[PDB]
Amino acid sequence: KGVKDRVKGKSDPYHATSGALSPAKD
Repeated sequence: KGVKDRVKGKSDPYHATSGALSPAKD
């Protein structure tokens, strides 16, 4: 599933992890 809103803080670490790891997301 997908969801942010949480990220709004752009400090979101989970996506942050998946971000530096980009392909890590999907």
